[PDB]
Amino acid sequence: TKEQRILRYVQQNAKPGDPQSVLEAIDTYCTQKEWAMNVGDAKGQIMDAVIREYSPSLVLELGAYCGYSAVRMARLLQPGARLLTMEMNPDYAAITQQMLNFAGLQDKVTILNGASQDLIPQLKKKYDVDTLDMVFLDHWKDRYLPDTLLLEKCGLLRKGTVLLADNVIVPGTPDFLAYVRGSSSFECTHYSSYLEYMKVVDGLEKAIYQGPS
Ligand SMILES: Nc1ncnc2c1ncn2[C@@H]1O[C@H](C[C@@H](N)CC[C@H](N)C(=O)O)[C@@H](O)[C@H]1O
Ligand SMILES: Cc1ccc(C(=O)c2cc(O)c(O)c([N+](=O)[O-])c2)cc1
Ligand SMILES: [Mg+2]
Repeated sequence: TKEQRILRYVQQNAKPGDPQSVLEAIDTYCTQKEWAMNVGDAKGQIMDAVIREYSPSLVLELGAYCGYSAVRMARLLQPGARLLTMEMNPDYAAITQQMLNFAGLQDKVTILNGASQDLIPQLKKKYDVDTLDMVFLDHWKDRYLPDTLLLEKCGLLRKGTVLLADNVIVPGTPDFLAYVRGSSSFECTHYSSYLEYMKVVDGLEKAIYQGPS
């Protein structure tokens, strides 16, 4: 699989325990060989900036894929900070674990195998989560708005919870974007960038939760 290819390429070309080289090898391969839906370096640098700004103790990632953004975020996590990541594809999830294992980041991260819509309502229950400091939305684009409503519904957001959504321009999340921008429950900021491994304009939206009406 494409994802085996990427994992193996990292195992051979990256340095173990070094999250940077992991990222850089993942990027080199997808730039030069096989495009992959990693958030990539350009948008990733904006993620980095947002993570460094808010120093979340608990991040929820929707869509882990090969672990590129999990590695990207986890390396910036403070001591004791936890990243939780949801990945419904068991193959992808096994790849993500291997990547995070290789990055020495496996202790900061918990991989949840399942659909976000299924896993979100059990977060407090099974995973000892009160509320989320930060959420990275990067799974199927039709799930951004529904999983936001679900996260809100399940009491997983607090005042100042940061939602950071990838691909709000391409492939695009128009309903989500319309919703957070229009709602008083969310203060939004758009970060214009580029689709990973091409000249297509894409962006990240930061949507900070304000609490209910
Ligand atoms: N509803 C869902 N629940 C959990 N995982 C999902 C869901 N929909 C899509 N996914 C996974 O989300 C991933 C989407 C990727 N763009 C994630 C990339 C990853 N955030 C990265 O930049 O490294 C795929 O690997 C999907 O299998
Ligand atoms: C068939 C197809 C079409 C468009 C893309 C695509 O561009 C893309 C980019 C992402 O950052 C991303 O997160 C996802 N995703 O999870 O669906 C898709 C990728 C594949
Ligand atoms: Mg994406």
